[PDB]
Amino acid sequence: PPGPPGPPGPPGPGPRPPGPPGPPGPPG
Amino acid sequence: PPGPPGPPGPPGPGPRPPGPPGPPGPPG
Amino acid sequence: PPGPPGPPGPPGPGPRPPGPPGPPGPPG
Repeated sequence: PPGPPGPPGPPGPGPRPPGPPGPPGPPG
Repeated sequence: PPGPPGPPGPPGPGPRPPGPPGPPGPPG
Repeated sequence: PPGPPGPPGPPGPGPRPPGPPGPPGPPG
């Protein structure tokens, strides 16, 4: 007969966008 | 006799969140 | 004699880090 199923493959490899700009500073 | 184990499977498929809002700007 | 190779293994299991903080905001 054929052998049994092979091993599971390796795990998939995710990269790190910048956050939104901050708010304006306090009112003058 | 039974054949050998099959070959390893393929690698799994990782997605890239945006960071948090930046700091407030300087006082007006 | 020895049988055929077993079936290929299944696909492996990738994980999704958050980006850096955004840029400073504009002048107030």
